[PDB]
Amino acid sequence: ATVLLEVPFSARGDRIPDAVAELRTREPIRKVRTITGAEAWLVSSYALCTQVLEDRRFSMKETAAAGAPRLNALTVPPEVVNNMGNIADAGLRKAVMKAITPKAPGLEQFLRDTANSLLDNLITEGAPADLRNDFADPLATALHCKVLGIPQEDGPKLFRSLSIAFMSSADPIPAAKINWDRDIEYMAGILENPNITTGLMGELSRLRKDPAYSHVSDELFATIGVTFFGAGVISTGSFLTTALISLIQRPQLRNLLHEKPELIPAGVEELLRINLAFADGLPRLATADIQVGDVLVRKGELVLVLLEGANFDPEHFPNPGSIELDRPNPTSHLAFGRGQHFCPGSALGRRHAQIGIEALLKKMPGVDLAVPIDQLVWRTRFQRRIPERLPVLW
Amino acid sequence: ATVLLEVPFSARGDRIPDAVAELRTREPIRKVRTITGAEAWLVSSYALCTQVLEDRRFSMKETAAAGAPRLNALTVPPEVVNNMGNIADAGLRKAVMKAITPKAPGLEQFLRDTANSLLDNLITEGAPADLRNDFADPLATALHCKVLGIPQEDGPKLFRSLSIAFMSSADPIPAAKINWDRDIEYMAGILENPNITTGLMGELSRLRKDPAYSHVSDELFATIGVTFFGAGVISTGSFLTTALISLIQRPQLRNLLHEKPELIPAGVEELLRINLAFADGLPRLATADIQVGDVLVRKGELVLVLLEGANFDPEHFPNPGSIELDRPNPTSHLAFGRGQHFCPGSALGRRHAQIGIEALLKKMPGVDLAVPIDQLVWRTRFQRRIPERLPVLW
Ligand code: HEM
Ligand code: HEM
Repeated sequence: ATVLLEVPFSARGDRIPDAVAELRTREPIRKVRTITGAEAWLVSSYALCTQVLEDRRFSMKETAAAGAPRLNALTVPPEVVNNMGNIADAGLRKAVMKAITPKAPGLEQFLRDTANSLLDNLITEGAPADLRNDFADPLATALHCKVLGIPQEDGPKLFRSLSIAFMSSADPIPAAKINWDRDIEYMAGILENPNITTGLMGELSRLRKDPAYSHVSDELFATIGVTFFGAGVISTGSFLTTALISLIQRPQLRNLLHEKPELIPAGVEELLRINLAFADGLPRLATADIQVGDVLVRKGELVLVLLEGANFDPEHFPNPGSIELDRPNPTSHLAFGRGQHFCPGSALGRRHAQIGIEALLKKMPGVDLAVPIDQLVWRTRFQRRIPERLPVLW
Repeated sequence: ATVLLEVPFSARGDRIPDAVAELRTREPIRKVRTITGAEAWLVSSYALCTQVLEDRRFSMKETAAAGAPRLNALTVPPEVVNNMGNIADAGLRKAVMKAITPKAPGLEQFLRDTANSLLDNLITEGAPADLRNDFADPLATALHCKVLGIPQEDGPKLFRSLSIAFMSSADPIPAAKINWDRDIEYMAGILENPNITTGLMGELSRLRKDPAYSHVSDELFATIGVTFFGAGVISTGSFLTTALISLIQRPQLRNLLHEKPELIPAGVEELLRINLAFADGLPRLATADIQVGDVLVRKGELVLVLLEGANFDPEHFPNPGSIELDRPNPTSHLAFGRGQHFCPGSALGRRHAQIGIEALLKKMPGVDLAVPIDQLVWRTRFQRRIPERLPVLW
């Protein structure tokens, strides 16, 4: 008597469990138990992961349904799970997506200036430095304040919500609601603030008073701010942190990218491909009986799309664990998802990582871990895998 | 084929593994493998734990011997493992121990004022609060600056060394030496600083220039500062943090202690007894062949004294998992060790916890976790078990 295989497998973000490949080979769709006690189907091949993400009958929205089998507890109101649908329904999708590209004048220069300041401060203070708490996350937080059009000084408090907001918990989290409600009131005030005229919130603030959006709720406008700040900051800060580990562990690659920084975009795409920051499969609920591989998934069942399942699939990415800058299919990974809910911040995510890495390699060409890799403390029961601190020297 | 039982068993500090009692019953001394790959004897009964700690032929000093089986890598120079011997040999033991009692005029008032300020700040900011990073540790750090006689503003930088200095690592940790060397230079400067006239460092500074200590090394004086600050802050901050979890989880006890705070000392003694903050057994190396229970420990072998083994031993503490304020043997636990290396800060440790708890209960009588207990992130490969954050509401 063993128990049903539990997910997630490991909170360690520096290496993929040997188990994933064994599972992909033996049973690329298989039954697992989540932290709530619910059963789910874990999908781990590139082929099946793509099938599920490209079939909307595997629904994101319906994961929020009362009584559904759950990966984890909601940390937002249930309607907010369909945030992107809600945005599209309100006629705001084009405007939202336009505000969060890396293309606004001054944005990239702001990113570089900010990275360089953070780095200069670390160099002035002397090794060891914490690249997560004192570089990657602050860079993410600064970026998103700028992208939203909100004061830099407001970023830290919003950031402080995230260690709870992105928990992956069996049970509802009282602190999540306290912080959610507070952050919503914050964004509501931002929309009322005549001095906020730039970024996403500046644009939302104008659309809010345009007749074509008079019946769009103030709740939805505030929700867009909280949701995009949170997803953006947690996703970019965590990706960059774990990408830095991948790089640091590859001195040859570090030197190549330092010597030839025009390769940094190709480097970042591979670092995205091999990234283990998403802690759990992407959840979807079946709205029909659907054949996936050898399993007939039944209506009402939960499906988890394991991104590293797809991204380390040797059928699609030969020598999957190696960073190779000359692959013929380099953006075909699932780091940003696929299909209806493909990441709307993908360009911005790329640029944050590319600029952060460029700046780091320039300032700290000798960057290395200052502790044995095993000494990193991996955050548990969270929607990302991240080291609590990332101590480096240079 | 299983492997040899590995230690430590769990980094979770909120509950003792069912395994410990099974082990204590079946094999209260048994072979284990440490994180270095070394074999060791894990001792887990009150009787055998006391036997080992009271027999100096199980040596602390000799754990630092080149080529010995190791629990973990040294994070200090090897001579520093015998710090207390070194202090006693230099004629400084009485003076050191006198400076770190809770008895200096103003000290306890300082502790209370500090706790109350920290708490007021949390209340002003609003729930949720992090009781580790924003109460217990800062209280510990403030206390030890005061005890040492050094500026409060110097505490945070010294504190920042500790997440690495008290790692429990398989391998040497480069950052540990960087920080050690820096902190030693700091304490050396303190001894040269004419404005430092109080506390432990004020007293050491005077003894340093007294003829009776002219041939005591400046290295040893600086080492006393780094070592006592580190052990003190990590031990009190971590104990208080985990004691707060124990209390919060016991609303009846929380209310009793709030209503009748004269019971807080008895409460703190039980919280000490059941505390799981020490992450690993206390290491000793056998300097002779010695019978321990059914095992003849051989010269050169490593022995690990599992404090919760002793402290949850139902033979000595009936109903060991229950906090009972009327036990007939309440201080007979091993939270502060036993024998030659009994904690020299035990009184101070008690008072820090008693004052912190009194202040918390007064200010936050409604204190409760703001997240499900399972959502706490337990620090790994560290010499203490502690949650990275302790989110509360009240
Ligand atoms: C390297 C950085 C990033 C990575 C790796 C990443 C990854 C992802 C992934 C895998 C999804 C799909 C989730 C699903 O299908 O269940 C997603 C969606 C999303 N992302 Fe990103 N993301 C990043 C950056 C950003 C940024 C910068 C923002 C906003 C400023 C953002 C906002 C969002 C939002 C709002 C969704 C939900 C899309 C939907 O539900 O339709 N992300 N992201
Ligand atoms: C609740 C607070 C504390 C707890 C639970 C605690 C626990 C312990 C334990 C179990 C030992 C024995 C280690 C061994 O035998 O291997 C010890 C030793 C020691 N403690 Fe504490 N301690 C606390 C507070 C303090 C404070 C406040 C200081 C100093 C200001 C301190 C300084 C030391 C030192 C220097 C040793 C080494 C003793 C030796 O090697 O002879 N501790 N502590």
